[PDB]
Amino acid sequence: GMTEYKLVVVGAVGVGKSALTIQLIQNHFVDEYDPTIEDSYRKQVVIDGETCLLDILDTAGQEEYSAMRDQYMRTGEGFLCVFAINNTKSFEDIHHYREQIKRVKDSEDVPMVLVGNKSDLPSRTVDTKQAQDLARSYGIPFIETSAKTRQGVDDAFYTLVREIRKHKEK
Ligand SMILES: Nc1nc2c(ncn2[C@@H]2O[C@H](COP(=O)(O)OP(=O)(O)O)[C@@H](O)[C@H]2O)c(=O)[nH]1
Ligand SMILES: Nc1cccc(NS(=O)(=O)c2ccc(F)cc2)n1
Ligand SMILES: [Mg+2]
Repeated sequence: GMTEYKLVVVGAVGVGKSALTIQLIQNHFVDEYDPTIEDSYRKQVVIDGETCLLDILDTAGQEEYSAMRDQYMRTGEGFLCVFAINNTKSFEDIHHYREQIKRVKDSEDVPMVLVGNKSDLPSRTVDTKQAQDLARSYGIPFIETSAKTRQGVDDAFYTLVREIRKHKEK
């Protein structure tokens, strides 16, 4: 079979995880998607000449059993850590997602990309510089996205695939 990359999109409720995933897979912006629904989505794509399968888990936070959360973190190969540029709390939450994923995977080398979503909104409480400072500290890429206009969306997911490839070649 072609290579499949298991990606997981994490972050506070309301940041745009669903809107980002649906833009990537279906190429439309979704206004309202129930905040409590967690699903995975597949799309065949071509990234730097490689035909491959993205299998994206759009998370929604607490699970019926914590074992479920630990199971998708161990299965996931790379994680998009999303905050919204107008929600400082969602940015502060990134610390806990970075920690938790490394802790479950018991790894210091987990492919991740920091994503600051809703870049189309003039309303902003998290400046680019602050998010760059966090990404520099983690040694991972940082991309600002808009699920609404699609700006940065392919970049965020494809950069994550590229981080996964760097990890695999070691
Ligand atoms: N303006 C704008 N609104 C967005 C963006 N992404 C998501 N939203 C809206 O923010 C709200 C939460 O988005 P959703 O995808 O459900 O967030 P989730 O809880 O992380 O899955 C919804 O009303 C979306 O329409 C974006 O990039 N720009
Ligand atoms: N695309 C991905 C990424 C990580 C996990 C999965 N699927 S999975 O390991 O069966 C899974 C495990 C626990 C869940 F709550 C949801 C999905 N898919
Ligand atoms: Mg959602």
